[PDB]
Amino acid sequence: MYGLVNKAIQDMISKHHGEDTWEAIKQKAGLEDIDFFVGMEAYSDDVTYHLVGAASEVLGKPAEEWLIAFGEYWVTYTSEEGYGELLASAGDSLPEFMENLDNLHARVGLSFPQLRPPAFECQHTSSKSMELHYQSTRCGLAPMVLGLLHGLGKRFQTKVEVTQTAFRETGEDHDIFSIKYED
Ligand code: HEM
Repeated sequence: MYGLVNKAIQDMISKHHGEDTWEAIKQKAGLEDIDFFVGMEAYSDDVTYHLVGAASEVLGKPAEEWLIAFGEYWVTYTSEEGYGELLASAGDSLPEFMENLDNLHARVGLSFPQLRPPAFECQHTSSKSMELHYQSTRCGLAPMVLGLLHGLGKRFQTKVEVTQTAFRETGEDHDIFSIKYED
């Protein structure tokens, strides 16, 4: 993934647990030689998955739990590190934002030429619920999606209830979530 993602990971760990913890995680992930991540540079996805795994071990959290926190963090990170207006432009409610997400990544993809963005499709079941289809070229990121949804809930001051109903890993087509939301 682009370096931006790996910077966000470093920033979250550093902010929440301090530099020493970050250094131990970076070492454990096999990344000691990397002085810094370059935000607009493409990295092997392996870099990210190794950080997740190292973080899980060092912190003693399940990786899924950690990815949820990271997904929630991304919503704040992007808004603060150069993508605040882009985020704002994607809307002011959760369902509108999710409808706009493919278009938001299309916009990101203008600047990040090698982007492999997720694809999100909403099927609205009422004015307060939807089925969310999450399609990706990557494995294992559903828990990050769960966190992202909670970050968006906070962003829009909306209570979000999210349950995963289909699993990419289990050999189903793609991840699906049922979501209820209320002001
Ligand atoms: C301005 C805000 C955002 C920016 C600039 C941004 C940018 C990016 C970038 C650079 C990647 C890495 C993909 C790659 O390197 O090929 C990515 C991946 C991803 N993004 Fe966005 N993103 C933003 C907001 C969001 C939000 C709000 C969501 C909420 C669902 C989201 C969902 C995801 C997911 C789930 C991935 C994992 C990649 C995958 O599933 O294959 N992003 N994004």
